[PDB]
Amino acid sequence: SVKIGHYILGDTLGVGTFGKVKVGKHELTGHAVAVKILNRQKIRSLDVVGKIRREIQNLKLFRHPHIIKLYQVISTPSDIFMVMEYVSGGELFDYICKNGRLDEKESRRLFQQILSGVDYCHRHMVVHRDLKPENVLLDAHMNAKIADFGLSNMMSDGSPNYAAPEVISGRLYAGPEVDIWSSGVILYALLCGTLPFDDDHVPTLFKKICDGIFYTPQYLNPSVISLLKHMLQVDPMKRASIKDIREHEWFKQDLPKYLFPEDPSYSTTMIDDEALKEVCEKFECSEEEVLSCLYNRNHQDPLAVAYHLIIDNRRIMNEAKDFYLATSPPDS
Amino acid sequence: SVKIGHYILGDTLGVGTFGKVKVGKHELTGHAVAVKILNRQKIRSLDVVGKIRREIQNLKLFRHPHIIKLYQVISTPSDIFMVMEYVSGGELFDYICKNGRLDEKESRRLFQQILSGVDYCHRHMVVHRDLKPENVLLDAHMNAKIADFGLSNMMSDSPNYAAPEVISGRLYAGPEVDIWSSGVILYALLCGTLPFDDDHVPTLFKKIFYTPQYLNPSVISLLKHMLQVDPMKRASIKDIREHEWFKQDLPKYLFPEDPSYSTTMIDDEALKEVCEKFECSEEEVLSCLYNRNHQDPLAVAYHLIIDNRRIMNEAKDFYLATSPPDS
Amino acid sequence: SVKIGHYILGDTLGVGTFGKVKVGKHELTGHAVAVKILNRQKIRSLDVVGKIRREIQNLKLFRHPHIIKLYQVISTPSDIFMVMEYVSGGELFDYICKNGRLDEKESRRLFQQILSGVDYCHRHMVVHRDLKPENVLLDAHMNAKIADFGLSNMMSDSPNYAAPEVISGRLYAGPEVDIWSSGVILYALLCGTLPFDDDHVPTLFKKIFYTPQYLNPSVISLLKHMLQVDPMKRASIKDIREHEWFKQDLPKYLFPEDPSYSTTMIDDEALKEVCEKFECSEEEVLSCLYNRNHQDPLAVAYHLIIDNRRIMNEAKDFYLATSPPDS
Amino acid sequence: SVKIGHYILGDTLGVGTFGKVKVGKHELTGHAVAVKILNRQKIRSLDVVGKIRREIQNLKLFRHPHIIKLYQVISTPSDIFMVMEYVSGGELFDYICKNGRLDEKESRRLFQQILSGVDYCHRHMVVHRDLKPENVLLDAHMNAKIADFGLSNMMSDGSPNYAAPEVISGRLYAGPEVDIWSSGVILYALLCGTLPFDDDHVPTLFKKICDGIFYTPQYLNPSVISLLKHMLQVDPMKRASIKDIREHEWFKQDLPKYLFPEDPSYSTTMIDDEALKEVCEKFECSEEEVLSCLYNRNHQDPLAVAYHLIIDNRRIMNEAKDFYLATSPPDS
Repeated sequence: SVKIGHYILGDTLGVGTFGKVKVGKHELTGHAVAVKILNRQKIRSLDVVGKIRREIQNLKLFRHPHIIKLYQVISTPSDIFMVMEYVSGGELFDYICKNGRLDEKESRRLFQQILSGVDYCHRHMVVHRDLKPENVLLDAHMNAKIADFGLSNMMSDGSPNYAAPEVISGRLYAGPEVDIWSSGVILYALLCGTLPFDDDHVPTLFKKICDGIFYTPQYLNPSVISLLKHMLQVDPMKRASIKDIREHEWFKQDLPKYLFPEDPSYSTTMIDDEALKEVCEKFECSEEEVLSCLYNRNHQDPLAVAYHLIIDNRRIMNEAKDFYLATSPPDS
Repeated sequence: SVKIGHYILGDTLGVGTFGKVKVGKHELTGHAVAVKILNRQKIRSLDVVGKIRREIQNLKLFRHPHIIKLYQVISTPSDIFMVMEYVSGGELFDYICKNGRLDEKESRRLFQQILSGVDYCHRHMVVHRDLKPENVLLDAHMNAKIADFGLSNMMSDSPNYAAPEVISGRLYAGPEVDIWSSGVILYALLCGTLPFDDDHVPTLFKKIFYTPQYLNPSVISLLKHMLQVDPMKRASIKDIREHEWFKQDLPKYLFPEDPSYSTTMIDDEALKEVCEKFECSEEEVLSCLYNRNHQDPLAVAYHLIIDNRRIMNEAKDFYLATSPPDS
Repeated sequence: SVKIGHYILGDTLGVGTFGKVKVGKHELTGHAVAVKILNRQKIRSLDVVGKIRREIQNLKLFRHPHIIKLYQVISTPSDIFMVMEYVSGGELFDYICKNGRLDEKESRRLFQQILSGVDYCHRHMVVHRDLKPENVLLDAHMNAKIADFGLSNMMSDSPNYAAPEVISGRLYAGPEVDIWSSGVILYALLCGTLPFDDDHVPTLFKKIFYTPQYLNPSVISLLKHMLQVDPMKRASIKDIREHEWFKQDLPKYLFPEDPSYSTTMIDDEALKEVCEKFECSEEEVLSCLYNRNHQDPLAVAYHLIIDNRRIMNEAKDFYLATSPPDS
Repeated sequence: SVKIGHYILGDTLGVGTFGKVKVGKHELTGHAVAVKILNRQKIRSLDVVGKIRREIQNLKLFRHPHIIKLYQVISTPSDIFMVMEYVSGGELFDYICKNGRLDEKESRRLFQQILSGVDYCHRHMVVHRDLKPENVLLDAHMNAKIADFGLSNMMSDGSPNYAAPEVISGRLYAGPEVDIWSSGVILYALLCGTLPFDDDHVPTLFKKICDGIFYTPQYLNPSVISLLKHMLQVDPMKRASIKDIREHEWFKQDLPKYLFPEDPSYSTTMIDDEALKEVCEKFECSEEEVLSCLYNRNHQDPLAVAYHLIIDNRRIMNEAKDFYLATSPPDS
């Protein structure tokens, strides 16, 4: 046999530059997996700025239903083994080329799954990596699966289509913004079976992408079209954020609870009326302006810093003045 | 006329190598703050391996109630201002040496606060930093506050304990030593002296420990678990959290709630199945799952079994809002 | 009256998402510069995973002659100013499309400059970034300058080539693709067209390459080595450095001198001894030593033999001013 | 046998929390080594903030004569092996307790070796780590060896003495500064056989450390005493730097060439007289002020930035105007 750890290796599923991907099965539980074998020698001869060494030590063991799981990593003197979730689905966009567009309900279900993984990635990844639809798969059960968990898509080998406006240009971007735009063309591809901007050659293609105007099939209700317009904003400052999509009526319909974490937000019952009023007075602003910061966790805003100074230095203690610790702290 | 952002700077409260620390007050709200002024010139001339630069950019704005708050940082061409919570109380270990030991009621309260900040630090500090009891202050309101959130005990310008592993200079993770460190603090509150150090440096090493007349057997078991010489046997944060003496009058806001405990864990099938195929006990498998030990072949097997279930949503996917661990 | 540090800002030269780029001139010396203004507010509202923040703090002040220089960075409460070298020439690939291909003499010169900057980037850039030929400009003095030193092609607001490994979306180190990328640039200088792309996207993948009438067999061998489809067979920076066509009229200042080559390497004893105990050739062992491949069991064995020598200072310890590689 | 990779394990030299250190020998070349075996299970149960995982991935393979070499790291599913240089010397400060002080020549030789390693560490280490004299060993040939290369000293198990002023206090420091101070008490220990500040109990001990005044035995020539005073400056801004020590006459005597790298510095022949004069005129300064920046690589100084702007924008090109690329770039 070919055996590493608790896993017995099998047929070769594909070959990369740095090694092959063999099918495997846990010797005890019998579950099937996909094991990527990276050869230390091949890596050493290639990775001279330490990029790959780096990408590998940035991996985490991802448990999310819609991202390919990295169950664990096993090391040997000459090799490194990555035991992953086995997914035989092929690309999602390949399914769309074959089957055509899907119905609203299957589009929404899948879209909610994909967006669930993207959000999870934003939270837990050492370094950001752009969402690529080629890396979106669908397993035997018709479930979305993100192929790239921080090392390249090992699953698939062998485009003429999408790029975000900031990306087509030489412009600097954060990447959740472009993930939204990317997630926009995916959602569109699901409902329509086409890309929102597919023009024939390169000059006219990336031209309309900057225009932002896209065709709207008749069977698209104005609710999903409003969402699609917001996600596809050419101006990243005007573009929808994950929270925007999360609060959109079209998206929220039949949304499974387990998908997104229950993030504690700011509640009206926390509000300190005296402090709110003091700030609005000492500044020029209105309550909406200050409340907006508290609800959106805009804590570095001079209004929020002031409000917090008043809360923390109250002599009498309140039940709702303590939302501080449950939260993570932000960075500068 | 010394004003930065919304803050007017005052008397110099303390002077460091890279800049001084001035007291300030907010220009609109009257609140007092403590502003650390870091000089780009002094720093540039001194940290040549980039330690200080790194440490500064690893800072986050800590808003925990028992850790000194960093409200905001303001940048100028020649300086970097750190607007922090102003706490004018002295070191806690200083208060215990002058006025005597405290009572069970006040010791527990203070200890719970301190451990709350320590846990918070373990969670969100980028690089670990040993908890030093000298960095624990006590304000006018008698609330514990940890001074070092990742630069320095910024506030202020004496036998020394260190964990066994630290004294012998061996390799350690540091939450382990933080537990040990918090052990001598807890002891100090109840006693007013340190559990081992009566001495100068040589004999302090090898130095159980003395147990004053009224110490209920409940708190002695806790202190005993925290002060274990063997780190593999030493108490963990979760152990203290579940200890009876600790659970008494424990403020709600102190710790976050994500322990995965019964119904959300219970897989009767995988529980025993792993315990069968691997020859081990339930306790061992349970232990890996509660911790970030998912890389343990027991946890990996368990998860393989869980993720391949037919229909179970409650246990299988509902737990996946927390974070992944690393290899 | 827009002045930052010693610099007076001018007409807006370009506007980005996070701030604009204004031209400036030094207040004392008349020199012109290009100042990127980054807005803390825009950034804070957009990079929520900290990518931009990270990228900014990974910046170093690059003074290489063929890479856009970052002279200094100035910080204000609301903004971050980047004082850079002002280069008003257009993209190099733009110059080649309008006015025709260049001659061997000028192509070699430009190519040597470009590779010099690329090598510099490989050495001192914290995170690797693929060399994009669109980011290569050409100044009024006809000297190549790479625009992206680690933030963005900051200067300016068209078929696209990508290395085989990049197009298929597979894992890569990136100096490999930089060689490939520099290959199509070198080809562009001599030809005035791209080596494969005649097309739109599908056929560009699988797409040796055409060889115009007078191309001496010396430059065709180089281009052939750089444009290898298999990265394991592809030319490395050191290969190009040692190539005959490249070595011609090569400016002194371009590359640093630390190749360890003959007398400083020669260990006749370890050379063969490793080659004996391991069954392999001299070429293989030599290859690991020249590179940072010291982790190869051949190099480890060789070093074990070297460090345990009796008296040899010249080869043994004299080589240890460079840097260690990592595991 | 007990064999990992090309190495055959042997007698246990000591036991750590996370594993033992066994003697080993290369199966082919026969050279003896010390192999630290770190157990993945022990690490996982302890390292929960990821400190140790981190320290290990920060390791580099150090080739320096006076720092313990990490020849390579070998990985297995349950273990990690670190193959290091075998050094049987015991602590340097232990040798001093036994033998007493050394002569100037053996002190200088050893001091030059130690300082050579410290400088190397400053250059190549991901994260700074304070120099501890307990971690300074001397091999069978009387050669200084730094035990901690970025993971704890594995070599030795089982103090009442030194700490730098910034360290005794709660003060923030860079650490090459305190390394100098640390290296100061080591040099002193070598010549004297005692520590410069050894007072009896803790109150009086750290008190004199802040005073900086120390006893000076008669057999100490004023040249080494000047060096010792500079290294032991209580004010870190006044304290000697590696370059200061490097240029000191006492240190430079009989200094082996291989010890320190030949760093290119700034030479008089590079000087641009017109540019130097322009700067001094447009500013208030003198040539010394500007030259000092160029010689000390103080390039972020407004004088240096100005000087460089003039050099880089000269129309005619010079041979000596190009010192730029041979250098590494600095950080902000």
